[PDB]
Amino acid sequence: MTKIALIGSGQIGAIVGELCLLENLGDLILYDVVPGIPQGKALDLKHFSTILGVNRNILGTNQIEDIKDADIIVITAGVQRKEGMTREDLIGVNGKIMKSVAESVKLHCSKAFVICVSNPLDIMVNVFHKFSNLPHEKICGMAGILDTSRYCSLIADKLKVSAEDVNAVILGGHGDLMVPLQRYTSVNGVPLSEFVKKNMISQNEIQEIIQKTRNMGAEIIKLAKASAAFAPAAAITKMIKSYLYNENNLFTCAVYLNGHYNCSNLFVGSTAKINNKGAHPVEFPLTKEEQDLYTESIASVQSNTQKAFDLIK
Amino acid sequence: MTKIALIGSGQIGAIVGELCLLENLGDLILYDVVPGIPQGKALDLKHFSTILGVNRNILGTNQIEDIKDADIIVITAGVQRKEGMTREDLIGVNGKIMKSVAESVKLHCSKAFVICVSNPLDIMVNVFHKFSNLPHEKICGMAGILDTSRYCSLIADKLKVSAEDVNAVILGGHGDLMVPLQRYTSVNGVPLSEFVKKNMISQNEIQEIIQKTRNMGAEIIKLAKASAAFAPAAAITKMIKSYLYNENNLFTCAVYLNGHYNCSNLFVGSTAKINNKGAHPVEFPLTKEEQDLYTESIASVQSNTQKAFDLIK
Amino acid sequence: MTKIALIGSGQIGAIVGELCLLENLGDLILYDVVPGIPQGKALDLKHFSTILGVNRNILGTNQIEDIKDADIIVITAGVQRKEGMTREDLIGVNGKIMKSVAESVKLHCSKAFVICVSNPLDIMVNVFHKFSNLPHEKICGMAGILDTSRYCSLIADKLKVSAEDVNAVILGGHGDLMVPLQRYTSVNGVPLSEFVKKNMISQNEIQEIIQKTRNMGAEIIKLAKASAAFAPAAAITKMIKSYLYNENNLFTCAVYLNGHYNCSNLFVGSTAKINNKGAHPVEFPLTKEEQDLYTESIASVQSNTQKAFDLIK
Amino acid sequence: MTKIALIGSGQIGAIVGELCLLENLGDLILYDVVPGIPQGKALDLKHFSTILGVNRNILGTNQIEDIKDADIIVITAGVQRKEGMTREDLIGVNGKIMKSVAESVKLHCSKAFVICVSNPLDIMVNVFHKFSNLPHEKICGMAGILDTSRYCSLIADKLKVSAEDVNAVILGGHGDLMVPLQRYTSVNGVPLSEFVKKNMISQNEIQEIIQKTRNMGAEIIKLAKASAAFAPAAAITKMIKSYLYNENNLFTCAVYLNGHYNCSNLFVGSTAKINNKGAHPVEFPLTKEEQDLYTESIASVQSNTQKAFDLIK
Repeated sequence: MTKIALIGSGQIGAIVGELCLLENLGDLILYDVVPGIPQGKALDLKHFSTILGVNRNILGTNQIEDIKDADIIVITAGVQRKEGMTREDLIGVNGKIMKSVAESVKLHCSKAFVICVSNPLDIMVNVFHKFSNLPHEKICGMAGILDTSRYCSLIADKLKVSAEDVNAVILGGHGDLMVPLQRYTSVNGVPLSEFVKKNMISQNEIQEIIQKTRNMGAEIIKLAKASAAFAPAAAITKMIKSYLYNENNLFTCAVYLNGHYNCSNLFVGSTAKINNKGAHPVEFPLTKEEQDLYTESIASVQSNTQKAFDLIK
Repeated sequence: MTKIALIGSGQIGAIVGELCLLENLGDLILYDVVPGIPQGKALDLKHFSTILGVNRNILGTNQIEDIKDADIIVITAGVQRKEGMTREDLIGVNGKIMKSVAESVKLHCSKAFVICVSNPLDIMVNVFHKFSNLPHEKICGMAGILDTSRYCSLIADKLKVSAEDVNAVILGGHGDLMVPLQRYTSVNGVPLSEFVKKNMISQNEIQEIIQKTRNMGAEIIKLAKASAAFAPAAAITKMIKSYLYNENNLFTCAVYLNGHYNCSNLFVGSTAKINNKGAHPVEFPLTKEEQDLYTESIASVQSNTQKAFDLIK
Repeated sequence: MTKIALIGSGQIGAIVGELCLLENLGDLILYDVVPGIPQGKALDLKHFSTILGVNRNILGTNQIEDIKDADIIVITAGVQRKEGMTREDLIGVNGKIMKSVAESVKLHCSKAFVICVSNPLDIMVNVFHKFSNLPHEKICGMAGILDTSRYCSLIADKLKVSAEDVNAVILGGHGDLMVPLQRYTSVNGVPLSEFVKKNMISQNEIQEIIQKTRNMGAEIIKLAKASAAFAPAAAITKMIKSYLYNENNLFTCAVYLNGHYNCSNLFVGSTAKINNKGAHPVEFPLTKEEQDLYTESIASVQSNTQKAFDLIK
Repeated sequence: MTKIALIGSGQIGAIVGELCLLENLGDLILYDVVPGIPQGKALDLKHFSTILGVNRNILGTNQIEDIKDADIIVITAGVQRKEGMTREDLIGVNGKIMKSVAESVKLHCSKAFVICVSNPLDIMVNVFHKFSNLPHEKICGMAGILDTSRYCSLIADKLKVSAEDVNAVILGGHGDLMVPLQRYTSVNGVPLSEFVKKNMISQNEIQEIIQKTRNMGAEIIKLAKASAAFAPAAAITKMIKSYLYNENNLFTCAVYLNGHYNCSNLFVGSTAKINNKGAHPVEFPLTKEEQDLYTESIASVQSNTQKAFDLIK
């Protein structure tokens, strides 16, 4: 009975649709502006479903009114960046697209939970909130689960441990101003600081890893000639799951801050829980230095958001 | 310990890599000729693995010698057809690529099981056997599972039943001369003929379905502007699973015929079992009319396979 | 002292090299990507040169840096079309190869005059310009002279006259949208219209001839099982000769239009003079109907050129 | 009015046709067994002719009766050798083809002058003579001009001189047993021995050059992946020109020996004159050691000719 609407049928959207089918999360509605594309991917997904013994319904469509009564909305519509570009270079063209999608969600399914993925991520979440007229808890963006996966992955490789239970908090905008928190990094519970004391990893090695984490999105673009699609989709699917199954998992994602971390009235990457009712920020006690870094990331997001609202007229 | 080598890091390869990681089938070796592309898709797949709690090793490489000691080899290297083209139009350019891959497999990992996917499928399997010097049971091509999934999917939709236990045999080349067998179609055990007698489906509706099955590959190209990727990858994975886990499953795939179905010395789509030791054809009793249709399909594959050998000089 | 560089040592390239030797136009540099092939053709051309008393230098090579200081560059690198394909089907694969050649010319001999021949012709000239960073007058493609030779050859046969002094103008893309101009067709000075008045040829016979001219490239592929090689080489050589000897001959060839024939910023088949300084378009007064046809051909070339730029990412 | 018939429309045939058109030697009849091929090349050659201002008639045909009243016949029909093969490996298949062509010439144009080019060359000239029923002076083969070109070309390179007036005699079969004669090698008149005395070239360098001349045919095959086409065609054209124009030039070619060089009743590579009346051998005074080498070459050609006649039943 659950309806999952993918607004954008590109790489990310299709794989999200594929992952949703694998766990039987819901019926799919594959929407795109370009005719034929969602219908074709829907056909390929049905044949996939038939081989793997999944039976959920899959509808490829160019009529955005088919998004009606979606329980979940994943928004990937928009352009992606190429080599040499920053995420922020998409601000002009994607803001306009995000506004249009916001206006459509507003009239067709105002009760949905909305996961935004168009870049630049934090900014585009703010745009969606402005024109959608949905409650702020019902809107979020994925990024932090992606950036955390890259940072944990690298930490795991340097410590010669499984990535499976390397956990971390990354605060701030999905960009060059991310703030990975060493204090809030653990390896199956054990703080990262223990592994520095045991000489298994050095402060310099960690700064190196933080740098690779920041650039990773660009590095994949450079190597693969396309932007990361599998990891983003997995992250998204994890956030859909936490909503549908009322799991109340504690992630980083772009969420409405409201007095938390000295910030108010802005969607930005932060610690949050996701459950039945949406995405709910949680404030943890930062050090002065940590908070100072975070606030600096928050300032860019503020600026670039305003820039976006301006460029939309 | 199992090594799975994906020769070709395009759409199909990457998704196959994805599905192998989801079931922990083995460590991945992502190979492509184009520099950077495998390394980037490996990075994205690592991050995907970290988020889903899979821990297998993933290596993106341009050095084909990294394929050494692969247990499994999936070949997608080659060009894909565009709108208006037939699969057979690729014969010239893909034959040459398949030969080169054959030669590399020959010197680097002669003990592997080899699933060919490059088009036109049956033809390219015959090229790979010629220049690879591997036993014929250790080589096959995936197609029948994809064509079957399409046909069964359509049968299921018309009968208002789950596709989950709709099974069927499609013989012949992956092309316009497929031979779907009504007699060998069942719905959780019940032959298709019972549903015609019960007036739940008509002989004309079935012929319509057979036509859509034949043209499906082209239809997806037309709609999606790219060829099918998810369903092919799922089919491939199913054949990998049947080899690794010695399952002895009965599929249709491009296999070496040797006195079966009045055919010898040719890889062509047929009923086969896959296990530990490779792909083994099985002959079932066809009617005169069925065999005639099958022989006709076999003839095209014969011709076009000769053409492919000729055009390689 | 003149250096002629043949980028591509297939049929066309070799014959061009053979014709250049016959007229002592210059030293040859025979380049190809495939090892051994240019070296072997260079050997054969040396022996040919020894028998016919020509003494120019011939170098066969796989090192593209040997192209340095070439005065002339002929580009035939790329794939040729088979039976049932259009020239436009090669867009994907040849665009990439053309870009790579462009980049090489850019760093190794930026002062050369460049004759492009890879199909689809007009499109590939535009690709070369884009990535080569040469002046537009220093770049052209051969086509018109070939299409004109066909059309004139057929006119001559129907009129029972020597083809030697039948001249004509064909405008537009090297493809189905060619625009042969009856008004600009003469037999040793006498307009074609005089032969219609004298009943030596009819308007219908002319439309038939225009059709055969359009399909000629395909008809040869069908009959000979390979694309035309001698006539393309002779056309090329004639454009080389007009550059080297500052002849200022008036041909049709793919040339940079810049306000001519209501068209700007595109290489397309048009009336042009070749001399010391390159290829220079010349506008002649067309009727409304003629111009309409020409603009229609220009539109395809526009579209397909965009398509080509798009498919290169 | 002169009719030149090319029996075989492959590489060599077509280039011969092209060179004959360039010097206006005659109307062409392009014959091949394979339908469509000669018709297509004939179209290409007509368009070539139109661009270069040549007006001779060009007929592509599959009806061998069109060879009637040819003044000249060039025979390239047959298979060529690939890498690793010797010329002598074609003995079986080409002998039979040659016989068939002999039988056709016999009934359709018994007054022609016949230049054989199919390999192995000398052997196949003996076959043509046996079944054609033409006078022996009317039949020859080209080889010695090709081998002489290669040898003179390498001599010229080593001496840093123009190849233009380096002349030489090579006697014997077109194969490993050629006998290049140093004594009959001159550089614009000056014997090669004067350049050894002046230390400009050494006896070892000359033996090296003689080896490369022998293997040259195979070396081009290896490098170009096809057998030499341009130089052969030029050599052929030269013999055609010496017959048509009654030049009485002194070449080496496969000619009927009749007491010359202790050899009788065999076509083998030797010094000959070509004029209006055909190919006429000429005996020069050899040393013992020269004649011994030449006799040894003549013995292989004997053996292999007998072998060819035997294999024809």
